[PDB]
Amino acid sequence: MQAEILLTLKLQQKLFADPRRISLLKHIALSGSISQGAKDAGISYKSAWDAINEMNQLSEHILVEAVLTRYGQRLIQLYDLLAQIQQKAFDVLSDDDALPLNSLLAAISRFSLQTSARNQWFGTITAQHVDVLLADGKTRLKVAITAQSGARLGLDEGKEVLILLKAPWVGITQDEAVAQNADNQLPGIISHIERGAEQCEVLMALPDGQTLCATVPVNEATSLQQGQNVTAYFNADSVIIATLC
Amino acid sequence: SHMQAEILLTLKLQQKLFADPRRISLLKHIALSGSISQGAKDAGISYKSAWDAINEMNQLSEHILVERATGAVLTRYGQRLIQLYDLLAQIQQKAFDVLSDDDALPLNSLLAAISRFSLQTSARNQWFGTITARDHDDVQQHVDVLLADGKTRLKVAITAQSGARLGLDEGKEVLILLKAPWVGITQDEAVAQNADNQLPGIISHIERGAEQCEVLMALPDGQTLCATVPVNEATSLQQGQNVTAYFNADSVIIATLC
Ligand code: NI
Repeated sequence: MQAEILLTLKLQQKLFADPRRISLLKHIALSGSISQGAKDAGISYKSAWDAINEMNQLSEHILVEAVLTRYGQRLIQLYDLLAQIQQKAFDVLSDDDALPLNSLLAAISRFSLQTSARNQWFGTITAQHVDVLLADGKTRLKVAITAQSGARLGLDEGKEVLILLKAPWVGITQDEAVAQNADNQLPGIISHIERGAEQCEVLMALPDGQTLCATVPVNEATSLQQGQNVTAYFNADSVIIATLC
Repeated sequence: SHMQAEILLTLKLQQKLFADPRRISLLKHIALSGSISQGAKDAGISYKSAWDAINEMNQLSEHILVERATGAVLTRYGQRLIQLYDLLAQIQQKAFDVLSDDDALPLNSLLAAISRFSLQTSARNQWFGTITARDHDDVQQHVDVLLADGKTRLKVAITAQSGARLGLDEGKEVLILLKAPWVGITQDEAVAQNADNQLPGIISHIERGAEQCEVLMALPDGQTLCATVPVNEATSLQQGQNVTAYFNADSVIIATLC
């Protein structure tokens, strides 16, 4: 379904920007002149001046110096942003199976935003740190974070969070006495071990479905076997937690 | 920081005008009033143009926006259209404030909009940048990142595989998520000269606490670096002090859209 968005900006109750003025600016950038610009954009020369002069006055910047100033370019960038996201916005709107729309930036960023952390899990703030319940419903974590960063992330009971944990920040132990003194403990079964000259990648099947990745010094992985039940452990302050609002 | 823009959006579907200010305003007054006719009158539009608008919006969207109360109410879709419109308008208003205030991120970038307006993380550093050419002919397991001045360079560790999957080719936009306690702050160049990454600067703000001192410095592109250093190790620091921030390449997590 063809779909588009048109934007008009008004300042002080008057007309500041509208597609025809943005097209005037872009034809000005292209042509290197106001008169050629107006012609390409389809308006009179005097009307191109009236628009540029009104824009300058209402915004209190200078938009055209012919070249555009920085302020002028970024005004076009603000239009280009809208045009970058419209099709995502229309797809969010037409999504008959979605729950109610809370945050359009969070909706368009839930499934596209990816990270380089090999462990990337979803959770909710359950009731200096916060506790997080993972999405398969049983696993709890403790995440070190001040009351104030918690406030800046919007950490309320139930807020969805993204939890990030590099593989080399994860310890792997077969000793319950080591694991029990860790902040976070995730029992699981080793499903793959890959031994290199300095490092060993461990993948572990967590009881509830996802696969945890740890990267440990090889000499610490010597007795480990695929099939074996072990415990992954990490400090509360190793985890990065993110929210989208 | 002054002057809020008034945002006027028009959505068009199938080459036709679908929703504009007047139509969204009609649907909110319908929701507020409980009826088409009181809602059209509150929105300042006649009864007939009100139903002409709703019949059109239904036909274009392939949904029903308004239905008789089981009195008129918005359906799920009528509510979703108003929500999406108003969130969209709010994103253009915040973008306008960015234009007015300035910053060095591109204002056309979606990742930069997410970073400014939606994403927050516990790491405290969340810098915008772009994948740039490796800075050595030899392949190493790291990407190079330029900050928004297109000049200040960082290295981040990652494998070719996770780099590939994330689409990390020249020009890809990423965020650098770097915990504050993993950032050093030094007045001694040699100390920092031993780390993968050094970012010179000036302390723009210092806060001291019993165990940790928080330091804030402007990166050369305007973005803000935050570091948390042991108060033992921060006793000689002060605002305006010229400083170098330093960190390992494997301390970073890269975020990017895929
Ligand atoms: Ni490099």
